Amino acid sequence: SGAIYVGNYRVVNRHLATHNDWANLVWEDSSRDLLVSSTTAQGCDTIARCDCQTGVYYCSSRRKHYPVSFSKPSLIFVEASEYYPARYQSHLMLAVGHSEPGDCGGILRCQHGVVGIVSTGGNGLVGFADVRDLLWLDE
Ligand SMILES: COc1cccc(Cl)c1CC(=O)N1CCC[C@H](C(N)=O)C1
Ligand SMILES: [Zn+2]
Repeated sequence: SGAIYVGNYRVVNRHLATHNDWANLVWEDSSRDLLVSSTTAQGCDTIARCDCQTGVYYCSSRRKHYPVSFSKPSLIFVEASEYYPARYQSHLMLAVGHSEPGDCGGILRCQHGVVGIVSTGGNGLVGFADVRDLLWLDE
């Protein structure tokens, strides 16, 4: 679990969104595993606007932060689950690092701010849904 609180927005994995998130929907994209809902309180986080390929992510299944090198946001094949059929997930960045299903929502950050959230994983890899292109989160 985990979310990005920026201004009047809450960014979550679409597959973990709540009834409240869907009742206050701003935008969602199943192909990115992202959903953005509105909030009344002002958000605590800052978003990065960069092409960084190094950062640190929070891994709840180890209660630890890990430094990672990660790929550029791209279309990557993702196996079927109770949430989605087998498909290509866009804007996904892969890194070598530990992750388990409950790790989704963990934040990835670089020196410029929040880069994205854990969305996929498997066999020593971890995938992050990028949010750096969502310029409207700031305005
Ligand atoms: C961090 O996720 C891990 C880690 C290790 C192993 C596994 Cl199966 C996962 C879970 C995972 O990749 N899923 C299930 C939830 C929907 C995801 C998606 N389509 O964006 C795909
Ligand atoms: Zn950066």
